[PDB]
Amino acid sequence: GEWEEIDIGPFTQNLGKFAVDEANKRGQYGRLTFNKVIRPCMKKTIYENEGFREIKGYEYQLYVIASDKLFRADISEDYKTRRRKLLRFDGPVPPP
Repeated sequence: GEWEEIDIGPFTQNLGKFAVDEANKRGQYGRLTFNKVIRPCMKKTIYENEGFREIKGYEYQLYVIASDKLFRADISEDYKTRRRKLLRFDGPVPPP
C-alpha cells in the first residue's frame, strides 16, 4: 500500500471539493470556498488483508486551495461503496 501520485483532474478536484464541503460542516476552519486541488495529489490503496489484493479502500492526500488558503486534506474512500470520509483537514500548510 504505497502512495501513488495521481492527477489533479476533475476526479481529484471533486475530492478537494468533498474535503472543503466536509471542512465547512465541521466548522473548525471557518467558511471556506473551494478553489482548486493543486499537485501533488497522492493516493494509497488499503487492502482488506495483508498479503491479499482485495482492496478495502483508498486514502488520498490532497492540497486544496479554499478561500485563498492552502489546506492538506486526507480523505478515505471505501472501495465497495465509494463512501468518502474527511480524515484530516489541516492548514494553512506550506506549499508542497
